[PDB]
Amino acid sequence: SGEAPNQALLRILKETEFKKIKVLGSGAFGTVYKGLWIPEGEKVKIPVAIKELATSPKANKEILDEAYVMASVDNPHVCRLLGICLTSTVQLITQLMPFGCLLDYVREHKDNIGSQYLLNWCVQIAKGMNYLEDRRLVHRDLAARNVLVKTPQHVKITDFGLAKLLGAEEKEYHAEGGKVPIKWMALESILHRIYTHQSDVWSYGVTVWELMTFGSKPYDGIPASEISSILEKGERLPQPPICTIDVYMIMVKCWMIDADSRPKFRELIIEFSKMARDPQRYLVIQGDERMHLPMDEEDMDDVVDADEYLI
Ligand SMILES: *CCC(=O)N1CC[C@H](n2cc(-c3ncnc4cc(OC)c(OC)cc34)c(-c3cccc(OC)c3)n2)C1
Repeated sequence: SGEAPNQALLRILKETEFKKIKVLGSGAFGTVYKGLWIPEGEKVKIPVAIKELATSPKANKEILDEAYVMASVDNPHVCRLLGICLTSTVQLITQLMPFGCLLDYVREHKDNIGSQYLLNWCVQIAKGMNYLEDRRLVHRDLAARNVLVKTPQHVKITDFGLAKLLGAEEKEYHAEGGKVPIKWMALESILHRIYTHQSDVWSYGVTVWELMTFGSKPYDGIPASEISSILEKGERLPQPPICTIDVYMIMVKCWMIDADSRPKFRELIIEFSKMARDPQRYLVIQGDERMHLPMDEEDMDDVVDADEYLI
């Protein structure tokens, strides 16, 4: 057959099964809460995040599309849907990520993030994105705000509100309209509404730059209108102060014009894993050693553990 059957299970949760405890956020999406989910008949309590909206027919369709994608993913670096609650306003239930988004975590802990953390997050994001490539899914919205922090040692990719799955032979995705985040998009996406896994790599590059700059806004002050122009000339984001040319060289490769010349997510896992084995050699951070967030063979330079070598 053309493609494999998606036998994932969509779990439906009774409103009684979970207790809403506090409001976490409220924005463009709607309203996210912190809660606890006690599966009936079990002696278990699960810290969860709940998303509800305001009832529009197109709004529910978008929520259910995100639910379809989140329910089909199973990876340590991807957020998974626990279930949906079908009350008058539909509720999505995910695992609580206590530390919130990575963009607000780097901004808040700017003077306590060591090179070992930055490089470990780059590896973890590349692992989640590579798993999404294996599952023929193109995210289309990879950014530091769409990466959650379970613990400072473990992050996961979220926000499947724009993600499109690809058919076994379909290699590109031809979008038509909608509010798209311009400062993270590949040049093909801006000019021709084309999205591949290689356009995700471009957004991975911008995400890494956001982390290396501790939350700086890309192309700050410059409007979306002339951002396409700047990229066409040959201008890219500047080299973050803490970055050695090795780290910045990888970012610049993510931003090539030829999508096929950009690195693959499996290559990004290898490169950043090598760097995480000697972090102070690739990121120069003011007081790198005194920071805390809550060899038998000859040349150990290109040594990579098999768990990071994926084909
Ligand atoms: C900085 C990022 C941000 O504000 N976002 C809001 C919309 C996006 N998002 C985040 C979550 C979410 N998921 C899990 N745990 C969270 C914990 C938080 O604080 C402790 C938190 O604070 C805002 C957000 C968390 C969700 C989300 C929640 C439930 C379901 C669902 O999708 C089906 C997504 N969305 C990033």
